[PDB]
Amino acid sequence: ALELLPEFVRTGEVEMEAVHLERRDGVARLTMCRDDRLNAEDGQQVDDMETAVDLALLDPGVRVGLLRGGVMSHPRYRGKRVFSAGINLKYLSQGGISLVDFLMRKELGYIHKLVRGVLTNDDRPGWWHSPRIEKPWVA
Amino acid sequence: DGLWAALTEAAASVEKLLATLPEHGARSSAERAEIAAAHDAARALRVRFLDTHADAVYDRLTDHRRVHLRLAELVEAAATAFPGLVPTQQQLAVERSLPQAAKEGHEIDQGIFLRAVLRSPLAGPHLLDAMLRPTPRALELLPEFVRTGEVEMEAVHLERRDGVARLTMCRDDRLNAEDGQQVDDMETAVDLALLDPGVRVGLLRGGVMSHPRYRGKRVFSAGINLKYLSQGGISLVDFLMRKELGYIHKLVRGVLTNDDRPGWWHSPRIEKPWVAAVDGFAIGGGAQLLLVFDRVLASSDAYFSLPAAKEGIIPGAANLRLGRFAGPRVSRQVILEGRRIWAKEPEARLLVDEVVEPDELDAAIERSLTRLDGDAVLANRRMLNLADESPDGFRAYMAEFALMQALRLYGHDVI
Ligand SMILES: CC(C)(COP(=O)(O)OP(=O)(O)OC[C@H]1O[C@@H](n2cnc3c(N)ncnc32)[C@H](O)[C@@H]1OP(=O)(O)O)[C@@H](O)C(=O)NCCC(=O)NCCNC(=O)Cc1cc(O)cc(O)c1
Ligand SMILES: CC(C)(COP(=O)(O)OP(=O)(O)OC[C@H]1O[C@@H](n2cnc3c(N)ncnc32)[C@H](O)[C@@H]1OP(=O)(O)O)[C@@H](O)C(=O)NCCC(=O)NCCNC(=O)Cc1cc(O)cc(O)c1
Repeated sequence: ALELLPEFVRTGEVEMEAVHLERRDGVARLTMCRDDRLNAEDGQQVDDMETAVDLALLDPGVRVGLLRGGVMSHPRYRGKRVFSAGINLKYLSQGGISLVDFLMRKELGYIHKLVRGVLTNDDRPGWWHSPRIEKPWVA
Repeated sequence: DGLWAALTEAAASVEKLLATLPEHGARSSAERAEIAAAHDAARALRVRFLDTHADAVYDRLTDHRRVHLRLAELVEAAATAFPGLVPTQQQLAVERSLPQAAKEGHEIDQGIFLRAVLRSPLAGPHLLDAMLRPTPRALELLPEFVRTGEVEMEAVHLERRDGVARLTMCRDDRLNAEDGQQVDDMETAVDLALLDPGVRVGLLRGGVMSHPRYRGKRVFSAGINLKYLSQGGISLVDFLMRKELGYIHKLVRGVLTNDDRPGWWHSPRIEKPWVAAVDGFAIGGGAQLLLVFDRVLASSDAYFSLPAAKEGIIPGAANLRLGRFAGPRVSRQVILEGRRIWAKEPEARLLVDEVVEPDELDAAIERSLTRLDGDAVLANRRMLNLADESPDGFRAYMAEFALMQALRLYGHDVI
């Protein structure tokens, strides 16, 4: 996230496997876009996701976050958006859902950030009262 | 009086510019304005003549309310016995060939006729009684059905089982999109269902759909086929009227049979309770029918609407019934503003009886049919309808419909 921050601030657009971030009118719009699989979660999405949140929080140009689902390609839902079909039942049997790298990283990672924000380094005026940068989010 | 010929020269002029002028689509503007003015003076006359001579005209076509004639028959008979009053077979033919966008609107005359007919306290109850009598194609396949227990027809799939005449709307292409051929398989499914002594309760549901957007899932109905509507495939008589005076009315009062079988004195009509199950959705005529069944079931993922509001036509007999189901307030939010009630929102209980998850709808449905068996239900049903909707009520409404609808057919925006 700190890697793609500067690029994001100047660009206003970051494209990532599962999530598609984009700043607009002060909104860090995230877009769950698994145009195959109904946004079925998996420990790689949990990565694009936690990065989408961070960037969204650290971009001074963002005031409000938005989480929605992109249009789906699959036949049962072609041309229609879908929010999420939970966890990928497949990788679950196959041994692809990490207890740590996914199940835990998920609840201690991005989901927690949506509540309390990104704990930043003592750098920028205000840290004494707000060591964490939080912002309102809309789903 | 001399109203007749008056009317006649009127259809005369119209017949004239019916050739002189060029195809519809290349006229101008006193070209159009002239045919248009003509028609008006003609239709205007068609009305005045009937307001004072309908019963006569009707009496001559039916040997004084002595011969029951169905809609098609009656309008045809009318055509050859009173040229100018209503289109002839062929005349319509020319019409149906063109697309609903370029027709001269000859149906409107049938609309003016059928109206005056139902407006009479003599002819109307008779044209009605006549549309309640078993449909030939139905008396044709009756014996075969009774021995078989299965009739396969283009749009509908009938089947008797455990005393249930299960009908199954199966347009495995087009979401059961209604069309004047379905309205045929439908009215036959009902008749057979009613006349089969082995049937006690009817069931109307939607078969599984083949189309990609819905492959492997059932769908109740997507209303009327918007396509054939523009193309000129929706008959004012053979479909829009036949529909509300044909099967939909039978689901309420039953099949008017012949004096044959003991009991006719107290029950000249055989009626039975019917149960409708909704899968996916009930849009249009699909929804309209739910206002006539004894029990409506729907999966929680469903919704209903008639959302022809800003451009479409009149949603059948909904304007007549939706009132008694959900008040004048909702009634208008639905039909006037085009709103739709979702199966699960509280207000869905004004239309549906039970709402369950699709993976238990089957049992909800079965356990449903067994509850309307007794002859106690036949009586209570029958009285309840006598109260909800009465003979005069339906007649008066269907009268104005006959015309109103006609005009709504050949109206720029609907086209
Ligand atoms: C959503 C559905 C009902 C859709 O039904 P349909 O309209 O019948 O579509 P389908 O044909 O079944 O699926 C469309 C399409 O998406 C794919 N799809 C749908 N759901 C999934 C999931 N969950 N994973 C992967 N792919 C999926 C499906 O495989 C199809 O592609 P194909 O298999 O090639 O045909 C169905 O897909 C389904 O039942 N999915 C099961 C949903 C499910 O149970 N998810 C389980 C959720 N359980 C958790 O999230 C657990 C969890 C998650 C966490 O994030 C954290 C945590 O602590 C715990
Ligand atoms: C139901 C829908 C919302 C479904 O959306 P989707 O999931 O987006 O499916 P679609 O891809 O649009 O359609 C699936 C499939 O069914 C076909 N379909 C769907 N609806 C129809 C209708 N109404 N007719 C014909 N074919 C239809 C559709 O053309 C598709 O096949 P393709 O065209 O080849 O793709 C859509 O099909 C739709 O909007 N239909 C419009 C429904 C409608 O407005 N019906 C109008 C109802 N108006 C009346 O019933 C008026 C009426 C009827 C009467 O019976 C009596 C009377 O007095 C008055």
